[PDB]
Amino acid sequence: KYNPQLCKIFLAISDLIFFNLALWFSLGCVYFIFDQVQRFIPQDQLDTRVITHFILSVVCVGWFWIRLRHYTYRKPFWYELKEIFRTIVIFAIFDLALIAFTSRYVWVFCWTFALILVPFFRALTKHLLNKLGIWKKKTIILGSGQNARGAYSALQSEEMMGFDVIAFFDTDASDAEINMLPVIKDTEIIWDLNDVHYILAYEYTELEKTHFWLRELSKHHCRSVTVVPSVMLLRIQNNLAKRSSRFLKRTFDIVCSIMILIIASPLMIYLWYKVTRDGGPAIYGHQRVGRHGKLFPCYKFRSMVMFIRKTSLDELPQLFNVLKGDMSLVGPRPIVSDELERYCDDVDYYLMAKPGMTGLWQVSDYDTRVYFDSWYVKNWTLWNDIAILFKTAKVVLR
Amino acid sequence: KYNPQLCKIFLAISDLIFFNLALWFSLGCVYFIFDQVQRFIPQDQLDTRVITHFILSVVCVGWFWIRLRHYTYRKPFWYELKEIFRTIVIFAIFDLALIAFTSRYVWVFCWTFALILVPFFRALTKHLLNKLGIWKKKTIILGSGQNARGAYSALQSEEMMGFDVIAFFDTDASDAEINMLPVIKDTEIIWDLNDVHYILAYEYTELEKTHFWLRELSKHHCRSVTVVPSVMLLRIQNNLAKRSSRFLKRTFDIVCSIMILIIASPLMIYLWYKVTRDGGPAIYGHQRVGRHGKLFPCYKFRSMVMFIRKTSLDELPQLFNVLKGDMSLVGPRPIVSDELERYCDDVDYYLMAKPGMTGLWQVSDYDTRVYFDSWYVKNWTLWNDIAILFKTAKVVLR
Repeated sequence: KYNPQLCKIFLAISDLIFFNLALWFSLGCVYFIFDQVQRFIPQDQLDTRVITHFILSVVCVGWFWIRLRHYTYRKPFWYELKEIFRTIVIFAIFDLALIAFTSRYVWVFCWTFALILVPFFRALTKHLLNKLGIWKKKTIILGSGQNARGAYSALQSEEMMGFDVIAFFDTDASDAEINMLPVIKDTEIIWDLNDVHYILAYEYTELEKTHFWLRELSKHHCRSVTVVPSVMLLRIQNNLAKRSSRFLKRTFDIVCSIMILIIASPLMIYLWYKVTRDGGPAIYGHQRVGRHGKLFPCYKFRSMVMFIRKTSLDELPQLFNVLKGDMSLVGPRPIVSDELERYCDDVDYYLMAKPGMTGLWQVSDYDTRVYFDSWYVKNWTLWNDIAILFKTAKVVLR
Repeated sequence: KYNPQLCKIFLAISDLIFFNLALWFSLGCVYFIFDQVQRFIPQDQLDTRVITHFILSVVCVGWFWIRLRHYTYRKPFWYELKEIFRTIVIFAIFDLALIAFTSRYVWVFCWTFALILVPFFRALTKHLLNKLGIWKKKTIILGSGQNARGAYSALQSEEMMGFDVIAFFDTDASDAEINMLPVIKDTEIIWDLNDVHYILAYEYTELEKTHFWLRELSKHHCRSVTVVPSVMLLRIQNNLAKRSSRFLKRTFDIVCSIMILIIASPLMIYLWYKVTRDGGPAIYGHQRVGRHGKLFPCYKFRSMVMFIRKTSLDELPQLFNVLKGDMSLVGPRPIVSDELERYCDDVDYYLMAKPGMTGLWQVSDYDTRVYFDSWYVKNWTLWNDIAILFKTAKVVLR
């Protein structure tokens, strides 16, 4: 039932309408709290101002349609969110330049509103549109090994893109069921299926096959093609080796930890009162390996004798720890010194960054955790920290 | 004697000074031809306007320093030049918008001046620094096969980059001289050399070695690293399959052919008068394979009985061909139908695009020409057309 043009039209309508609604909400709040905007913006400005905003609005959708191509190619939720935030803050810079060259409060209100609402309302409209069933588009995976099934699992890791993997294909598939999906070996089925999207996930040793398929989908002019690997210049950015990144992470850690301490102090104090009925220290320090291999006392709610565990509140006192600098909010899970050997050659990756209360594996065996922590350390960004923190809050809620 | 800090400082100073000098030149020309700018821009504007320009200027260098990194990483002259034009035209949108919310002639004059002068004067500055010996930085190549020597030759293809290859390295090198350069097999020489840049050019079958070297340059913290190959998403853009690109190429071809006709009509008419002394057609049509395999009469100056060839003027009448659509300026060299077989599986690539007066191989055996033409067809851009046309004019001059 997949329908691309209706999706694009609805998404553009949502973008324009809600981008205008941000400024209208700013106007309404200013009127409700101050009662006079003619005080602030005289009347003859309005139309002029608003039409300028209209122009900006269409420019925004233009930058999202013909340059960033949000309406023809699909990205995960978080990459979309980061790109949209960068675009909209750059647009806020544009409008600040326009206004300064001609109010701060109305500008801040409108654009904070926009940042909050445009992605959330895009999510709402795409969810309703998925409920309408023209969002999910049918896809065929090529490959019958671990790479294909892992990519399939990655696709189900976030349904909001709408890739419905309907069937697999591999001329030499050992099984008939991959992840309980039908397997196609005679390619005539594939070509008779032609709005069918394709995902190439052949393994490295079969990469040559992909090259053949790289030609195949070109011959019948199939534009919906995507390949996921198992004179070019790739710059691997070791972000954790930058002093500016470390200082920014320290500042963000301090601010967020202080804020959440302010938020959750009553609950922690109530837990203190309830636990201290036995007469002992409700908070204990356990030795763990931290940054550079440094041994630190992690502070935790006491769980044993001289409900919290199910709710996972026992990790709350670590914020005091974060107040001193031993760990961040986002990072590898703390482990004992005996568990260090299981990292093997990745030990250096485990010791390069401060540990975190939450990490990639917490929200996504021991080797899987080690690989996820190493990937987080190698590809650390502040955006990744925000995403992992939001996912951790989501997990806590569910 | 290589010096990065002096080069960066000089390049920034040149960029800023000449960006301001563009506006000063616009002011001077407007004054010389009009005699009154107070007519146009009153006096109290000047300082305000100029300081805004000053701000824009530093913004420009900022956008070239911390975002585009033109001062720490080296790019080919044409990629640099295209990126600089894109930056300047985006800034043109900026400044035209800034003026709109508050003259067309002065703005156009000033920033055509900037567009012409900033790249050319930056080139003059880096050539002067090359004469001063702080531009060429010493580089070590890794690899002893065809890929290493090919990357070496492609590096000498643009000496303005500033990469002086001083020695090779390969533990298993068969020879002692690669391109007559010294070869190292004990890496202790390389680590004793440590401002030494590195170029990894190991072949695909030895790619594993590069991975080891990928670690090696990491452990000694050598940040001057570069690799040239012999979940990622690579979108191969077949530009020639786009109707908009084809129409743009048609319009550009028409305009450029018309202007070349306007410029070169006296020379062509004179050569007509000189050749027609024998009483025959100075212009002849030779059958050649064109777009889609279409056979077309290519127009050429007559060279045989019933100086021009040395000067290569005999290819001038093909402009008339370009006027009808069988020829472009930039494209594969026209060949006879017997030469088609030598393209082999690449024949389809030879037939997809209109033949041009000049091509990539003309300015850069038969197989090399076929590969260059196929690469041009696959990776065609209007910027590539401009670069090849400029290189062809350069070749004609030399």
